[PDB]
Amino acid sequence: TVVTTADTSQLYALAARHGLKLHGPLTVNELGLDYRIVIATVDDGRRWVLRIPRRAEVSAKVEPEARVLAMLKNRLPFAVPDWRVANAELVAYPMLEDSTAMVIQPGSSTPDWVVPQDSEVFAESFATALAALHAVPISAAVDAGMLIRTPTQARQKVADDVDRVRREFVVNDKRLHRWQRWLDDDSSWPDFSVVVHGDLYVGHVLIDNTERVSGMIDWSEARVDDPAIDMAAHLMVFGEEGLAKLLLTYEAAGGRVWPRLAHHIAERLAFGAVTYALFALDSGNEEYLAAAKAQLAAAE
Ligand SMILES: CC[C@H]1OC(=O)[C@H](C)[C@@H](O[C@H]2C[C@@](C)(OC)[C@@H](O)[C@H](C)O2)[C@H](C)[C@@H](O[C@@H]2O[C@H](C)C[C@H](N(C)C)[C@H]2O)[C@](C)(O)C[C@@H](C)C(=O)[C@H](C)[C@@H](O)[C@]1(C)O
Ligand SMILES: Nc1nc2c(ncn2[C@@H]2O[C@H](CO)[C@@H](O)[C@H]2O)c(=O)[nH]1
Repeated sequence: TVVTTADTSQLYALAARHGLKLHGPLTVNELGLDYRIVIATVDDGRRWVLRIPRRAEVSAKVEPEARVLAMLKNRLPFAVPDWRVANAELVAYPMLEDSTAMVIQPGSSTPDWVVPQDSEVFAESFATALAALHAVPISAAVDAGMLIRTPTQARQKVADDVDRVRREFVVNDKRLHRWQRWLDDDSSWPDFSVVVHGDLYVGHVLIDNTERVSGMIDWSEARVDDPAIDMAAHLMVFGEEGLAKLLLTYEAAGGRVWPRLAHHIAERLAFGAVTYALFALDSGNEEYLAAAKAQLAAAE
């Protein structure tokens, strides 16, 4: 006998309760704070992703996300997870076998690989894919019960997040002033909202062998909100040059822009410190909290 991390008997029983018969290789990621993620082979010869909520508060999020994905399926020219099982104890979908646009070993802080800066096919297809997502009608989001933020509500959410961090943490004065100046800078903020992915970066984008965007995964943060939310990570990973190329093609593909969009994206990226700190706080994880506190106290 050999000790293995996966509990095959419990996983089999769980899947079988939802009409899936596990048979063959599987792999387990337990590093998620909210879900256990298993990639398992099923008797259809196919690999499936089992997204297993850990606790009642996580399970509560399954039904609304399922409605989002069901709405998005026909309205995007790329693949999203097809949640053929979606309930409080299990989400399961056939694996989208195309690679993520970055590869990282679980637990590692350094990727093995990220789609290259000079991949024009990736850059271009990510820009058009993003324009397509942001073109999903608001009416479809409303009909699917999505979280909707008007421009005023979008700005209020950012203000609320900043204020929550200010209450719970001690923040570098210049950082605080940056965020406040941003919140007060009317010209930075868009006069419309769009359907956003909400957690979009190379690790949640799938690409085919040619590096063309073919899918997006991990839609739990999707909502109607500020478009720049989905562009901050592109600026981090690909720099100002990558951002410039993105904005030209996004606009050419029909994406709605505004004159200070590039500036706003950079402020959104800086606001990632707030997002991280609140994630750390809500996680209860002391290592994440240690990192957040150190970042917040530090000068940018
Ligand atoms: C390049 C490759 C690296 O990716 C990033 O830099 C991108 C660009 C971050 O997004 C950036 C940009 C942005 C906008 O998110 C896309 C911003 O919100 C976050 C804070 O930082 C990611 C993804 C962050 O995750 C996000 O952290 C959120 C607190 C919660 C969110 N999710 C579970 C809800 C989650 O995905 C976060 C913190 O870096 C993940 C930890 C694990 C890492 O340190 C890992 C190792 C990363 O360094 C990375 C994978 O190697
Ligand atoms: N290539 C691929 N990776 C996935 C899929 N679903 C989940 N993942 C991986 O598992 C993580 C948690 O959902 C993701 O961030 C990816 O690394 C999928 O359908 N295709």
